[PDB]
Formats: sequence, C-alpha cells, structure tokens
Amino acid sequence: LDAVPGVPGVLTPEQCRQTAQAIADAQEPSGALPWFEGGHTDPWDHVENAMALTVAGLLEPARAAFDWCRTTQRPDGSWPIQIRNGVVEDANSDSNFCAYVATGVWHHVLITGDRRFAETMWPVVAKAIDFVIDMQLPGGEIAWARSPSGLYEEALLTGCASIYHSIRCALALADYMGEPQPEWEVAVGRLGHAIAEHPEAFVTKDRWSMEWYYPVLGGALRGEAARARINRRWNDFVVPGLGIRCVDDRPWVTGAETCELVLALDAIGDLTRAHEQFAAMHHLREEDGSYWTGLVYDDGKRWPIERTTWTGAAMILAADALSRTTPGNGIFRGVDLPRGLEGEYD
Ligand SMILES: [Mg+2]
Ligand code: NI
Repeated sequence: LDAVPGVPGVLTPEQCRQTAQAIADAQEPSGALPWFEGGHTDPWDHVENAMALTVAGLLEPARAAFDWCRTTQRPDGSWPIQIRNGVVEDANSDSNFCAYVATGVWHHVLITGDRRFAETMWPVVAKAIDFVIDMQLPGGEIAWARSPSGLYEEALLTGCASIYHSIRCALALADYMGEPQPEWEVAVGRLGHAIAEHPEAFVTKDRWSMEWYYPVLGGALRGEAARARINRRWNDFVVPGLGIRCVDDRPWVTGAETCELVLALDAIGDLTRAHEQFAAMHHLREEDGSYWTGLVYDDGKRWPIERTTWTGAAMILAADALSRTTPGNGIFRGVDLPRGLEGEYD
C-alpha cells in the first residue's frame, strides 16, 4: 500500500492489512496477542502475531505486544507456556517459545530502524537467550522444556531448528548493540551441528510436517541438503490445490504449516512451489480477514473450529517474503545473520 505486502492474483494489500487488523482487534489490554478473543496466549504465537502487525504497518499494537514481552518476562528470563486473559495456565518454560522473542525483536528493528526500541528490548532478548542456552544439553541440542523440578531432557527437532534461527537473530541484535556474546556464538554453533549431524538426539516425530521443513526454515540446512530434504517428503505432506498436511496420516491441511513451508521454499529459492503452496491455502480466509486454522479436506469441515490470529500472521510473513516488501521480509532467508562458532564441537 505500496508499503504493505501483496501477491497479485492471490492477496491484495488491502487484504493483507485486513488480516493484520483482525490480529490487532484480538489484542488484550495487557498487549497479549492471543489465539483469538477468549482463547489462550502462548509466547511464540504472540511474537509471530507482533511480527505480522509490524509487516502490515500496525506499529502501535506491535509495540504494545513487545511491551507485554518486556513487562511479563519472569525473573529467570522466561515466559509461561500458556496464559488465558492474564491467568497463567501452564507455568513451565518452553525453550522454543522463550527464544522466539529474539526473532521478533530483530525483525522489528530491521523494519523500523528504531534504535530506541532495540535498546529497550535488548535486555529482554539477552535474558531470554541466556535462559534458553542454560537449557542446552551436552550434545548441543536444547531441552524442550523446564519445570520447577528441573529440565525435561528430551529435545524436539522443530523447536531446536527454531531456536537456532532465534539465537542467530539475537547475535544480529548483539552486533547492532555493539555487545559481543561469545557464549551465544559457541552455543549456536553446537546447536546447528547437533541438528545437522546428530539425528539421534531428537525425539522421532516423523509424521509432523513441521519437523520436515523446520531445519530448512531455520537455516540449519540449506543448499543441496535442503533441496533433498524438501523433496524427500513432498508427496507425503503436500495436497494438490489445498496446502499441506499438519500430519502425514490425517486428511487435514493447515494454513500456518503451509505458510511456514512457503518461507522454507523461498529460503532455498524455490519460488515456483513457494507461490503455488501460498496460493493454495487461502480457502482458509474468512470474510473479516481472519484465517481458519485448518480444513479436513475429505469432508469439508474446518478443524479445529477456530480462526487463529497466528494462521493469518504466518500468511502475512509468507506474503512479505514472496513480495520482498518490507526490510524484514528476508529474516528467514537469513543472508546476513551471524553463524556463530562453526567448530570446536564437543
Ligand atoms: Mg505472564
Ligand atoms: Ni558431532
């Protein structure tokens, strides 16, 4: 508009803005961006929503959301897994959820150039990434969760792939701030090595599409290895004309997973298939610009029966990447992100 993403024939800039406005309309007075009005909030989707608001130019609600991150961050640097209208429902810490604030903050700095925002959020990001690295296991993978009684010492490939990208975003912010973080550089290098070379470190979750594309989306796997991985499961997940399955054994396509795959395809230059998959998930779009979570494609039922802010948010981020509209559009492509210390693995 002309600053708002659009994809001709698929998504107008007006439609992109409308989806972002539906996210903003769900914001709680605290700044939380929940799944939907009356639903719960989780930190990862909260940040995802704030990134989409930034892309669409709704900077006021986006800043209120980042303020919520700052004001609710707990003493150890974490956020609870689940809150509902300010009532904590799951007080454990999910390492993936806590790290993602780094991505959202760096994305916001890329788009706005707002150094005062960077200075305000830098201690938030630093405390969060320090907390996440304190969950790293000896092999380099990250424990998926922490509770008051200790770490859950299983690692999830999707979460680790997301954290890998989040820490690289934290390192980009560290450079912007002029405050080197050698410990983060070591940690992210060891994490990337585990993702790439130690499959035995992660719980086996082969049926989930996110486990298939997240190593590519997060940048742990690129080039020939990434192209091979995408092609390896393509037909298990991609449903012609409809997007992609959340799990390989249910006739159920989901908008967010489709749009995350779009970002992964864009990252490896597969713009032909990125555009095809992006175009194929807009049957989930509702009249107010919000998106249904998913479709049971062999009977026509939406499932779950919910329109989720973060499905529209994922769509917006994919639209920005395809159109290369805002200065944050390439944050997953990651051309300029630091790599950390690639070596000395233990
Ligand atoms: Mg809280
Ligand atoms: Ni190794």
